Amino acid sequence: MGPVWRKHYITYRINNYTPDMNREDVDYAIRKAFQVWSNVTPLKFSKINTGMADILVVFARGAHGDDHAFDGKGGILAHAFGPGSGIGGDAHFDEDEFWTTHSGGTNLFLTAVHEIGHSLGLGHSSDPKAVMFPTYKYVDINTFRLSADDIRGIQSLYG
Ligand SMILES: NC(=O)[C@H](CCC(=O)O)NC(=O)[C@H](CCC(=O)O)NC(=O)CCc1ccc(-c2ccccc2)cc1
Ligand SMILES: [Ca+2]
Ligand SMILES: [Ca+2]
Ligand SMILES: [Ca+2]
Ligand SMILES: [Zn+2]
Ligand SMILES: [Zn+2]
Repeated sequence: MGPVWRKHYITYRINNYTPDMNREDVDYAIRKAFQVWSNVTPLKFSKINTGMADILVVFARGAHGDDHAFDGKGGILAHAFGPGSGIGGDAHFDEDEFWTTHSGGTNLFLTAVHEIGHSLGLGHSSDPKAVMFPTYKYVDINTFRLSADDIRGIQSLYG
């Protein structure tokens, strides 16, 4: 068992916004992504616009100040740090991708569900139905659901 948050109230802040999408659409994607995980754990997430958030959400390009440099369009879409102070928990999205609300480019909501998985302490899954599977492939946003493996994983960490 890797690191977990030692509390059930977790804040997040959106550090900056991709110009690919409407600001409102980014907020919505991120809030809905947290809700996916809140729905199956005791965890609650609140957005703050100021103060010290646990999970910072960042859009950045290439070498962006950590040891997980991005690679331009394609390849790595995002990465996130597991639970911990400071950079711990933070989720970084590669601005060289084209973020969308839909099936074109890279869907932000789906990517955020996967990354928040990491921010909460999950690693990758070999279950092809799992949101924690290593590779992205668009699935209908309206019928999207965590797989049994994702739920097992997160319930083993919290609750
Ligand atoms: N399929 C790919 O290879 C895409 C390219 C973009 C595309 O094909 O549209 N890149 C990626 O998949 C890279 C690969 C990194 C590697 O190991 O080197 N992975 C990442 O960047 C991890 C982020 C990630 C993984 C899975 C999902 C997802 C989406 C819907 C349902 C279930 C899971 C969302 C986000
Ligand atoms: Ca943090
Ligand atoms: Ca990339
Ligand atoms: Ca972009
Ligand atoms: Zn980073
Ligand atoms: Zn991942």
